[PDB]
Amino acid sequence: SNAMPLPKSLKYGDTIGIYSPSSPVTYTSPKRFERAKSYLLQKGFHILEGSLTGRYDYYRSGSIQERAKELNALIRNPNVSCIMSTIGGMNSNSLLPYIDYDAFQNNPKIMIGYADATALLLGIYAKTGIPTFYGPALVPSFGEFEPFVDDTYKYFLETLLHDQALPYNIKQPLFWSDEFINWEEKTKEKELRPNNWISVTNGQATGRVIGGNLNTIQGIWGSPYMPCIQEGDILFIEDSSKDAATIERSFSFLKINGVFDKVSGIILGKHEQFDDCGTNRKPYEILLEVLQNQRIPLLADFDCCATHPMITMPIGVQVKMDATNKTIHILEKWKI
Amino acid sequence: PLPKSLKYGDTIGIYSPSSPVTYTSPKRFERAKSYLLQKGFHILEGSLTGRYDYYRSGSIQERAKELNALIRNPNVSCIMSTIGGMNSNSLLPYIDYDAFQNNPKIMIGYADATALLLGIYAKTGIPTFYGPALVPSFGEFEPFVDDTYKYFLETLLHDQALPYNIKQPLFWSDEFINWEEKTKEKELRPNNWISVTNGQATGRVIGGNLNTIQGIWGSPYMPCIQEGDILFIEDSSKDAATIERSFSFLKINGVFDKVSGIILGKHEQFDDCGTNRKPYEILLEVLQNQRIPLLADFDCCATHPMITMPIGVQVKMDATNKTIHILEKWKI
Ligand SMILES: C[C@H](N)C(=O)NS(=O)(=O)OC[C@H]1O[C@@H](n2cnc3c(N)ncnc32)[C@H](O)[C@@H]1O
Ligand SMILES: C[C@H](N)C(=O)NS(=O)(=O)OC[C@H]1O[C@@H](n2cnc3c(N)ncnc32)[C@H](O)[C@@H]1O
Repeated sequence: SNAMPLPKSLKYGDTIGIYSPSSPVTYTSPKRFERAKSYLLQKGFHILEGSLTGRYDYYRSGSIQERAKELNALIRNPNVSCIMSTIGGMNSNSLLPYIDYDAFQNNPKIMIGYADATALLLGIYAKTGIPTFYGPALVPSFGEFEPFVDDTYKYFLETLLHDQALPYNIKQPLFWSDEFINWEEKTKEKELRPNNWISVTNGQATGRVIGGNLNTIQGIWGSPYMPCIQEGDILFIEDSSKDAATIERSFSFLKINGVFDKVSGIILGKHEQFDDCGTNRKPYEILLEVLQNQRIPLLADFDCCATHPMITMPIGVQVKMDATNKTIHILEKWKI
Repeated sequence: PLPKSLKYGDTIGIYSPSSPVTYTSPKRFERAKSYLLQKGFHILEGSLTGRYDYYRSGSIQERAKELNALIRNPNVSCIMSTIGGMNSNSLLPYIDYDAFQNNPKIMIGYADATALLLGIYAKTGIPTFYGPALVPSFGEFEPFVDDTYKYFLETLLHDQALPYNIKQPLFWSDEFINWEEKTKEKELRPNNWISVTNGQATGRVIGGNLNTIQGIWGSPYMPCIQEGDILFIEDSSKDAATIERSFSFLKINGVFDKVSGIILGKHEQFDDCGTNRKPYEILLEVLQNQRIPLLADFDCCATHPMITMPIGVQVKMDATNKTIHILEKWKI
């Protein structure tokens, strides 16, 4: 494709602006928040704390307007190179009418996070055409204790700071965990589980990658903030800390919307703490029942989700997925 | 095309499009059947009755087959879900919409069954009914079951002249007791419908369970919301964070630029996350002072008793004076 506007690569010493578009984690998990800030500051970055840092409004950090103001102040700040959510929740989609998309277009930045922040990552991409990044959120990702934080950090740097020739291979982490331990304070080492990606349905696909947190997508679907899925796209989806009933509903939502008629392939994230409801079924098994007799190449248990460690994935650029050989390559530039 | 009114001596077919309640809550199930049998309706038990597949009654295919057998049965005049859950939307590609259109019947239920009520209406243009599901609604103990049943007759069985006035119950309950077995009387909560934003509106009513709508939005099974429609929405047993997301989902989809009025159901067991905010207040924040007539705490949701509401027909609402009238025929 033609060259297009892209955000500048991260540099050592850059300022990362943090915001809380949903849950008030900087108030309710202060130890993990301070540890995450300290992790990035020790690496040499600066943190600009958004205006709702340390505030509390129960399930959220502040009103819809206050949250949009917090993010906009970062978007408008020429000194901020990267805008990172603190954590998700459920309420990022409330901000969408109020975001200064023109200011973001004027001065594109690296916009990164995951989970509920998908509303914003996809909304900015839909409105501006600037790739956004499914990747670390400050508290969950950078407040993780060693060792996994260091793997997350390495992938973050490799994708956002280092020069990469194309095609850029996204390597499989060697070890992983989803254990529900060590949130504020560490009580034992997480298990270093040997990692694998899963060749659910063989084949290859090449196309623009679209997606993120599937549950969250259902809060933006049909609006101007959801990029339209096009023939040949590769669908990236993950859910975390849900159950079999919920994810069947979301998979059937995609099916009845025709999404599976369009896409060339599917990348499915690991599903942190999945509740199978007694079925013993894996998330991909439920998805494949919904697919019925339609064969689609599918690579599952991809490490770009709430499990540790986490890959940083550009969204809105061409990718090659090889479900048979379990490879993912980025084929188009995502930063300058 | 309209369905025929229910009559005493008719057969109600029951199906389980999601949770396997006929297996998991057998006392309430049996009570519900017995209530309707004594009133004078036969019950035809769908093919998944008594089956168990964990969070669901059976496979996608088996659930579609269960419902289709009822659609295709000329002896059935009313098709009623047993209960909701999460997974009715899985059936939508597989339903025999043409058989339904060719021989319309009363389709009733609530909650997750919204996917099917709206899908049937979208595909066939035949009104469907937001109203009782067998086990939650008719397995309720006295007193509230009796009022739900009165409402059910008023919409489905009685010869009703237009306009059809939908009247507020005197008392309600959302109390989390007396599911399988009765232990105490439910407290009688005095009722009020709430004039949140004054005004009047007349238009086609569209909606149901809001959480469930997000599982069918954008598909051929979601009827297009049109300028002037009245939006009927409820959520049940959720929290402030969930409903903010759902209200904002409507907002960014332009729904509030189209609709002439909103009817908001009560919110059973609402978890306000410590905020002391009501559901309507969260909707008001989302609306940002856009003046849309809004009548809240409407009794067509998971609270008891329940109104049976036609969907897809013209309605007149007065939020100020707390009235709802159905203006267009919904049955023969
Ligand atoms: C905070 C909000 N309810 C939430 O779950 N946000 S989130 O989905 O973005 O959280 C990301 C991940 O952080 C972790 N997490 C969030 N809050 C947690 C807590 N209080 N304790 C343990 N893990 C938590 C889980 O891995 C979760 O999937
Ligand atoms: C069964 C499925 N998880 C569910 O909640 N289905 S439903 O949303 O349609 O349920 C309708 C209503 O039945 C009631 N309910 C369902 N299962 C129940 C149970 N096991 N105990 C108490 N009430 C229940 C609640 O009023 C609920 O809002």
